Amino acid sequence: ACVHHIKRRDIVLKWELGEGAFGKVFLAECHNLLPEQDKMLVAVKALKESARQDFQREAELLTMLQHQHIVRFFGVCTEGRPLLMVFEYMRHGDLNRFLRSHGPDAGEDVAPGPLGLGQLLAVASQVAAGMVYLAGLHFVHRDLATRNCLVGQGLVVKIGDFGMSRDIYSTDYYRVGGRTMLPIRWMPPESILYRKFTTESDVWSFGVVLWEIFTYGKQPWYQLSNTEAIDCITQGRELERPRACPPEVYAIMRGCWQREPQQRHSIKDVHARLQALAQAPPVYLDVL
Ligand SMILES: Cc1nc2nc(-c3cccnc3)nn2c(C)c1CC(=O)Nc1cccc(C(F)(F)F)c1
Repeated sequence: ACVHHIKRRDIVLKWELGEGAFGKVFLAECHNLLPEQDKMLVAVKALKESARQDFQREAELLTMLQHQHIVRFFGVCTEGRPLLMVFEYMRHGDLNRFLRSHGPDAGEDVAPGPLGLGQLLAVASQVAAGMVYLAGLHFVHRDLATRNCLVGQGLVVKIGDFGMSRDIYSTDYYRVGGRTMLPIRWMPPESILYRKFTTESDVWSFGVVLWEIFTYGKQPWYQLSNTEAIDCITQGRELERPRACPPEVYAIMRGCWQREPQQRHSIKDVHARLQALAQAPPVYLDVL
């Protein structure tokens, strides 16, 4: 267990942000954590409840993951219950809420109104860069979706994996038997039929995140029931190009949605294509 430990006295809870089945999330002041900042804000997950094994296991993984575009783990408070995981506080919450709150249907890091192509591409670009880092570590995510990404000051987007997600977005899961929840709207046919998850099922999910990003957080197949969508995805039927989405981008999506996992573009490729675009000049983009 090679996990940075934090003293409970150094953590002062301010108030709750969110609930999950495995814990509650608080904003907290943390002291003497970063040397530049003798004080500073974090988010703290108290463990609720087999559950303590999970927490130890999550912590170890969160320490190992280190990347500009994967959520940032400060360490744990094991001294006295409840157990606390401490994380970087992301001011703008989850990319879904953020996307919904700056899309046509509805300050400091963002202009008023619909995000423009340039911003949309910078987001997709950041989520792609994260997914490079995990495919690097041969780490299969299995629930990649905008709800599972946070936005910070500067529009820094980071990938995590939340349980607040299975509770706030009950509707993004299909409950099968007792206690299992499947993000079926985000899964490839091989994940659904054979129940096989891989890097290749992750890049399928990336394409769906791309569609989320350019639809300003609409749910994939919102017009379908969970069984209508399973029919739809197994039967090979692809999501429509969103209004705000240039054909050149719908192309990167399509490469994520090849029926045959092997035939899907690598995430390094998709990243390359999107970063290219995100950093192309307004004159190049303005005619996409
Ligand atoms: C559970 C959780 N909940 C969280 N809420 C917040 C949060 C909320 C509001 C504002 N600012 C931050 N941050 N935050 C983190 C990092 C985790 C850990 C996690 O994301 N766990 C995790 C587990 C497995 C895999 C991964 C990863 F691979 F995707 F990174 C993350």
